[PDB]
Amino acid sequence: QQFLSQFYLNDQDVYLTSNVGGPIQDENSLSAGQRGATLLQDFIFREKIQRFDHERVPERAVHARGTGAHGTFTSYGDWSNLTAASFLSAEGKETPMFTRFSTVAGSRGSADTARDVHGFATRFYTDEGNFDIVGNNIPVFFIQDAILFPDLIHAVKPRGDNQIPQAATAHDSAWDFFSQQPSVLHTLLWAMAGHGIPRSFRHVNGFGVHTFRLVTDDGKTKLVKFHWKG
Amino acid sequence: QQFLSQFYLNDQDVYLTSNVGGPIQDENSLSAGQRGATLLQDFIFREKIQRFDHERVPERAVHARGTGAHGTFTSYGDWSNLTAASFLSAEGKETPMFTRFSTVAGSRGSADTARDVHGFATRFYTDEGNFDIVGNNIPVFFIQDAILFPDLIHAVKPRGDNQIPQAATAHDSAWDFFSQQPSVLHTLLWAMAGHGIPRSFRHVNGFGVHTFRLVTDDGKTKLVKFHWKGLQGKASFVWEEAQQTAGKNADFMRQDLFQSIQAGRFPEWELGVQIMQEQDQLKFGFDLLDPTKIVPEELVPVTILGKMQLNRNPMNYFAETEQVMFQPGHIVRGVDFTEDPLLQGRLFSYLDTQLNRHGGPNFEQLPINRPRAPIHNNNRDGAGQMFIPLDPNAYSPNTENKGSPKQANETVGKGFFTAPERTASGKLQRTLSTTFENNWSQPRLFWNSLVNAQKEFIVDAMRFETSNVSSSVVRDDVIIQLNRISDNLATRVASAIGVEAPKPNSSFYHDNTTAHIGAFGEKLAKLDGLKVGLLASVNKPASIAQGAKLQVALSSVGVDVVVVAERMANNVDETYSASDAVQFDAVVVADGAEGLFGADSFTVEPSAGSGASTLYPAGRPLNILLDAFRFGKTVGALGSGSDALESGQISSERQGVYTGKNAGDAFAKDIKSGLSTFKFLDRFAVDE
Amino acid sequence: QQFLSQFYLNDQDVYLTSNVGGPIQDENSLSAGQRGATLLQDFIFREKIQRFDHERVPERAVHARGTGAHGTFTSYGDWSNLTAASFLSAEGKETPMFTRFSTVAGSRGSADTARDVHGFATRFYTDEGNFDIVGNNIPVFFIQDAILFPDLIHAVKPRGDNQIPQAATAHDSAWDFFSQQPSVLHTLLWAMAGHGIPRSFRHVNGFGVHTFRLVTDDGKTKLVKFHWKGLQGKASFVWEEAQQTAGKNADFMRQDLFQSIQAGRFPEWELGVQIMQEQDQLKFGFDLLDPTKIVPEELVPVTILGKMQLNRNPMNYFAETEQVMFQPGHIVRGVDFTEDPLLQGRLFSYLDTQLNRHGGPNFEQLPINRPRAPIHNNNRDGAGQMFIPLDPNAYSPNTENKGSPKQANETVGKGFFTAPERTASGKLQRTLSTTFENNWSQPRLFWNSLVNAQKEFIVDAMRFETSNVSSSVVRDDVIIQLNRISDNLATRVASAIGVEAPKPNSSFYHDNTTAHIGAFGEKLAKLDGLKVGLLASVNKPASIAQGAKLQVALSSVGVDVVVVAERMANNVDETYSASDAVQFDAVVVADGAEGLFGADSFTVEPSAGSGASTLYPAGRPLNILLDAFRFGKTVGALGSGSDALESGQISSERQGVYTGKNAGDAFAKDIKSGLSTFKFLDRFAVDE
Ligand code: HDD
Ligand code: HDD
Ligand code: HDD
Ligand SMILES: *[C@@H]1O[C@H](CO[C@@H]2O[C@H](CO)[C@@H](O)[C@H](O)[C@H]2NC(C)=O)[C@@H](O)[C@H](O)[C@H]1NC(C)=O
Ligand SMILES: *[C@@H]1O[C@H](CO)[C@@H](O)[C@H](O)[C@H]1NC(C)=O
Ligand SMILES: *[C@@H]1O[C@H](CO)[C@@H](O)[C@H](O)[C@H]1NC(C)=O
Ligand SMILES: *[C@@H]1O[C@H](CO)[C@@H](O)[C@H](O)[C@H]1NC(C)=O
Ligand SMILES: *[C@@H]1O[C@H](CO)[C@@H](O)[C@H](O)[C@H]1NC(C)=O
Ligand SMILES: *[C@@H]1O[C@H](CO)[C@@H](O)[C@H](O)[C@H]1NC(C)=O
Ligand SMILES: *[C@@H]1O[C@H](CO)[C@@H](O)[C@H](O)[C@H]1NC(C)=O
Ligand SMILES: [Ca+2]
Ligand SMILES: [Ca+2]
Ligand SMILES: [Ca+2]
Ligand SMILES: [Ca+2]
Ligand SMILES: [Ca+2]
Ligand SMILES: [O]
Ligand SMILES: [O]
Ligand SMILES: [O]
Repeated sequence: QQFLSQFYLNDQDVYLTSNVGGPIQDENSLSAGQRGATLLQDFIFREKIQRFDHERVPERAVHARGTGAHGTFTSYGDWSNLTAASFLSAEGKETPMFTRFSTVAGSRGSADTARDVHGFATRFYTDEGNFDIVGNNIPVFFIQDAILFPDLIHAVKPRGDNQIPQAATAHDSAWDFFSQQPSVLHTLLWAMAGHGIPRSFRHVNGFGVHTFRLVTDDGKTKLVKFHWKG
Repeated sequence: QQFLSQFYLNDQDVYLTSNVGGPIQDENSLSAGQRGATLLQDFIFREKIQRFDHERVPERAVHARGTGAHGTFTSYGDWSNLTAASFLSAEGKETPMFTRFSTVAGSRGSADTARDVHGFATRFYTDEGNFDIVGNNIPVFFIQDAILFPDLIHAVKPRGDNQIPQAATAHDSAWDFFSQQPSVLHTLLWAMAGHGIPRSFRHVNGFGVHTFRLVTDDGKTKLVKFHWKGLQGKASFVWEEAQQTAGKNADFMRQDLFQSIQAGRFPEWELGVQIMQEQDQLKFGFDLLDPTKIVPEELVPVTILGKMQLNRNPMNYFAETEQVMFQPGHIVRGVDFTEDPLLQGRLFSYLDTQLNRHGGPNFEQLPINRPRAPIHNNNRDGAGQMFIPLDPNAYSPNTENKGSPKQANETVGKGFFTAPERTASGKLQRTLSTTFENNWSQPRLFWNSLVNAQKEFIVDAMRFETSNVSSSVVRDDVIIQLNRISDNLATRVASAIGVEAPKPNSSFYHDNTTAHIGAFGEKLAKLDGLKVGLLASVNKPASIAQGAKLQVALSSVGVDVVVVAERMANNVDETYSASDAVQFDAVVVADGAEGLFGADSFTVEPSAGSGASTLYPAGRPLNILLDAFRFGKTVGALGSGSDALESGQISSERQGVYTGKNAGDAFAKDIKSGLSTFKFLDRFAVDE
Repeated sequence: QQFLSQFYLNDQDVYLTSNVGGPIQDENSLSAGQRGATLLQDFIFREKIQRFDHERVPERAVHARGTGAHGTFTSYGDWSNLTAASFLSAEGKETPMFTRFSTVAGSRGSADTARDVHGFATRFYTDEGNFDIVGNNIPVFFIQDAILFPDLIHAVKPRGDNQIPQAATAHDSAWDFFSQQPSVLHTLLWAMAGHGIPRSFRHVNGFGVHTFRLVTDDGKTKLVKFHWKGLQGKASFVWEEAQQTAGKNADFMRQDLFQSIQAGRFPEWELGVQIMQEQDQLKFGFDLLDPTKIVPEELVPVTILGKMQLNRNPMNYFAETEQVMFQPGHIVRGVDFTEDPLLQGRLFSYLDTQLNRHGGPNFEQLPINRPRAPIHNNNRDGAGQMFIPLDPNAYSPNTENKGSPKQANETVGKGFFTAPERTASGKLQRTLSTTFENNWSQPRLFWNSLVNAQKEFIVDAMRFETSNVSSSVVRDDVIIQLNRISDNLATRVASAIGVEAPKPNSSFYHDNTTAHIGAFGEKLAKLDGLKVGLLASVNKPASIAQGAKLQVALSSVGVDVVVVAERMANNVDETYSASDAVQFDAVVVADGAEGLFGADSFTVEPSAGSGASTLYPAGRPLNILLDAFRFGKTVGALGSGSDALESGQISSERQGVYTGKNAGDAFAKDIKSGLSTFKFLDRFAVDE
């Protein structure tokens, strides 16, 4: 935890300060007398409220609703005859990880247990760079070309006029798209089976979905599918 | 709609183009051969995906979950002896509006029917500028100084470590804050009464909360509270029903509004003011600058100014509803502020926060934010500058542009002006006014004024909520604060949560009341948009036919009949699988459907010989009927449909349970009576 | 102008308002009493100051310093057998244009007359989409792969530690990069010849630089170089005169363009193409995909397609010029890309960078970026969404919107299409093409083709620049690379900078030339907007009168006479204090003014008894004349005004020095002859 701990702020038994280290109080606005108007020169009020006013950032365009945890990866072998990937270079080799699980369609306050495909995004903080396998709990995806992504997502997400319905495929546009673009059918069956409504993030598998290459230092390749077997 | 239609993009029967008008196709990436890598020179791909990648904007910091509609205001009078406001200058004068309703705490995509305070934000596009009354459905707010807003909101919103729980006060921090800051108690009681879980946005009132000033052209002022008096009638849920609605339809209230407008059932509110004098700030026994205090209508009546009707849904939710940027600083000549420290700091926040949302300074140039009145000033540039100023000399005083734009003030040009007799006096200080210190008498006033069931609903809300508070210190501190309102309230809550019954503290106890202040106790004024679920069967076609018959008897009051059956046969509106009691204001068993309601239907083993339906979960028809009864809804049965009531152990002898021979006028009359009552309160136990 | 006029704000004779149309005053903050603190509730103060505080947007990452003008393109033919581009579909067809000229390295306040490559960016608002040719005044670029752009620009721009020097290549890093990456040498020679320091934006040509494809409706292609052939004529400064102009008028070239247009002296360029076959890519001894290579006009002539005229200045610089966002990816049906790795990567950069400048995705909605053709697509939302899409079903394929918008491709809807015979072949790789490796033959071509004076200008520029390079290693590396172009060039430069004279390295030496490639050596085509400064005296009224007389004889060719005198008397245009040689294309001493030009005037002690003027610095009149002479300008004197030439040791026997009896036609004819020559090159020493 050593790395992230450098950025921790411990606020046990300390005096309040501004963001530039001036001790302050923050419970009453500065007023012209006891029942007076608030003064512009109250920098304490304004720095506090400006931070508040700007707390939010755009939700992710997809997978807005999700949950993260830290962990570790341990390699079971020296995989150098299959791949040059350093995090796989030795039996026992440990690499820190961060993983986020998610739904897809819902905004960031929508219910965990919406029916949906689920994200399964795993970062390895390897000693030769961050490596992310940005996967899902289903091994196949709805569409065959990235250029179609806005079509799929606009159809699944809420209607453009009224933003109904939240986190759901149970509406005309979604099924219009599925029927017009039958590539969708494999993932649709997975998501409408139990995989759409898992009991917990611990009770699913993960998948990279795409075929990738593993490459050795001398340029030899294999084609692979990545799996996370729970 | 003249104004906004200039920005409409009509995509009926047209060819696809880029954002710079180049016709394009957008279904296959450009590749090096049939199974090749995608090329960087594919600008069509990149422009499409770049727009997609950047669709989102920050949700509002509070009131993120909400829904909007267009409408119009009509003045009832020439109010010039009260206010110089142009939109109020003549009887029959009309002004366009846009209104957004909301919760407070939950993020985008959180359930409409979370328990919360609700936003009720109304823009008037006046001919002398945009005027916003950024109100709520509760007349009092939690805190007395805007500087405390981050404290309140951080305590109510999810924990900082794990972001749990969504859209809820049922956690330690919220109740820690409420008990540590007892100013919160008045709003807390409102929200934990029916006002926190309204049936629809059409079935609430609105409030400006703060005392404002009205000011005439000659500088004369009155202090006022702004009101929006709803013409449909207050209607609210019980908690277990609001929870179930959150699970079945997160969009329930937004959908109600959208559908009602599409159906021509336009909801209305009357704009009112409680008119007071400058000398009334402390005379009532509480401070008019204190946003935790109501002015009871027994002390100051509501003077009705005019009417709002909401009558058009947005064409594009993002462009219109998501991007609308309300501000209390959107004020017009004839209105002014007061020294309420909550209002005072709001003024700063709502100008600043739009920089976060829009990403730059030109947010007033968005179509939904633009005025319907000329703009002439020396403001310039900024990202996203959509206008092209012709004046190259953007300063005053100038001769190079002949002294224009010209200064407007009280005497020339119809300028805004601060009420001229307002004064300041005293030492500059950061202090809590001693006039703000009674945090408990008005909560008690509210509590005293409720029907027994709604007192119980508050107790049961608090019991539910505080049972989820892990800290014993917090639980005890909550009871100590509640006891200062009422020893009865405190005792009743304490008994669920393992806290010793408190001894009375008579400091703030009193028996005064104010009329009709709760969400419960009055009949609805209008039945528009309410729904009757008719539970029918495809195996008895006559049962389905009762829908249209019943509908003919209910259409004149704006009530819809929804026919529910096992599958989508002719004249069926929904399937049992797709249905739930929470969809329906009344539930009626159709004549001939009774066979679907057997008491063994929840648990019978669905063997191949059992006859168990695969078209819906085991017990679904009877679950809908029983949930409707338990939630307090109007329940009925036609003909032999009454056998289903017997299966459910529901007697028609109970209030709000109706039987009839057939779907004609006699039965419809009784269902209308039930719907007007809305909820049958005798189905809820009350402490003794 | 109809299209942009919809966004104009006219602020003549109107009252001031807020950005939401409330009339206001904006000259005093709201205070607690006459001498009190400012109040937070002053929304007028805060909206005004917030707009101010947020006026700025990021400068362009390159080409930050620039100037724009509106105009029109007219096609000279129906070019359909060469290209499907609609703006070229018919003789006479007009398309609106916006053009921005710029330097490259300097930030947005740096001097116009910095030595640099200049941008020449032309937008056609075509009826089938915006088409941008984002070019420069030099036909070749420094680097061969877009991935190198940050290397080139980081080396040329100011040092990372101290941000010195501004808008200049005269520092170690720049010359380190040029010598390490000899692809740079062709553009370097162009920029260190006159092309780096042009007299005005009207006195340069433009170039697309890259090879592009033109494509007919049936898929046939040609390879082309785009040209903008200016109709005024190439005209350039010497370095010392560009420096002086930077000190006296940082806006000199921006001012020139604005004034010329306001005068009706509209500058023109003809659009042309060098038309080549696909099979010509490696036929000519260099690779058409290599952007460091020209196609000599002796090998492929320029075919002229039509004409651009610039004829209207912006109404608001920020809204129009600062916010225009060009992109090579703004391409239309009938044009396609090539595999030039510089072009390839540009396509990514110009879409991406507008996110930085605009702060969000909807930059194509700014008025100046909008097309003059329909827009219909399924792109949605994003901050700053100015449109309201009516289609709630924004996906393909759809039935809910009846299959609209419809795909457009080669055969329906006039879609863009990639030229269909283009192929890819080979291993995926990060490599430099071997066809790109001759960095030196074409710089030698360019060098061979210059008049001797312009060779000397290149030498003298490089001596100036490299004398400012501290690193001995860099200086030596520069000389080694120059020497591969020409031993003469390298030797001449080395002698200024303490580097040993190099021995010849003859691999790339040759004697070929291409015609009229430099900035110097041809007479101007038009004299429009050139200025004659007439140096007169208020003490001799007849000297001032020569102004109007001379003007009458020069108006017909678009040349202005500016009368300079001691103070602003009748018919005086500028004071001596306010004047400099760099303002004038020709300088003439008026008859009667000679008394101001004494040879002792720089150093005379200005005591009470001396008669030294306080109206201008000591020696200013003679300084203007001497600078004009030394800079190569036309100089003249009328009548006894010729005494001033004597004082300045300027003989009328020299070329470009003219004496006249009076300000009549004969003298006017000599001044026109001088202006046409523009610079007198015999005043510059040349190596032997
Ligand atoms: C071309 C568009 C596109 C396409 C075809 C996909 N994604 Fe995606 N995805 C995005 C564009 C995108 C994104 C818009 O770039 C997001 C939103 C937030 C982010 O960081 O990336 C994202 C987020 C995102 C996340 C959330 C990561 C997190 O927890 O922060 C996951 C797990 C995936 N994607 C998984 C996938 C899978 C397994 C795909 C198909 C095999 C897929 N996406 C296709
Ligand atoms: C000082 C901070 C502060 C305080 C004390 C309040 N608000 Fe607030 N409110 C904001 C700061 C804010 C904000 C952060 O500025 C928001 C978020 C989005 C926005 O535009 O303003 C906002 C949004 C917001 C909205 C949503 C408008 C919409 O639909 O877009 C409503 C209805 C209210 N508020 C109502 C109130 C009421 C009636 C208040 C007490 C009487 C109140 N707020 C106090
Ligand atoms: C891969 C990076 C890259 C490369 C190799 C080039 N450019 Fe560039 N250029 C940009 C990246 C860029 C940019 C960072 O995207 C700019 C900054 C502002 C903008 O809109 O685009 C830009 C601006 C810009 C402008 C200013 C347009 C305006 O007036 O607003 C011109 C005229 C050019 N470029 C011309 C060229 C020429 C003729 C190039 C070589 C043949 C060239 N650029 C290569
Ligand atoms: C350009 O677009 C048309 C699209 O035409 C569709 O083609 C398929 C196959 O014939 C057919 O199923 C559709 O019904 C056709 N019509 C429409 C309106 O969709 C393609 O046919 C062309 O081949 C495309 N390609 C080129 C090179 O123009
Ligand atoms: C890799 O391959 C070679 C040959 O098969 C062998 O010597 C060695 O055991 C392998 N190494 C690893 C890392 O397993
Ligand atoms: C305002 O007051 C005056 C005096 O009471 C009265 O004459 C007039 O009718 C009033 N104006 C309006 C618009 O009611
Ligand atoms: C209002 O402004 C006018 C016109 O500028 C000014 O002359 C007049 O004195 C002002 N009056 C007040 C009330 O300040
Ligand atoms: C009701 O309020 C009045 C107003 O202050 C107060 O004086 C009175 O004592 C109260 N009566 C009761 C029953 O509490
Ligand atoms: C194009 O080509 C054909 C054949 O050369 C000819 O009929 C016609 O004149 C040409 N058209 C144009 C537009 O010049
Ligand atoms: C120079 O030009 C001649 C044309 O006569 C050509 O044959 C030759 O290849 C060119 N040489 C070089 C080195 O560019
Ligand atoms: Ca205070
Ligand atoms: Ca009954
Ligand atoms: Ca390459
Ligand atoms: Ca000098
Ligand atoms: Ca001469
Ligand atoms: O995704
Ligand atoms: O709020
Ligand atoms: O550039």
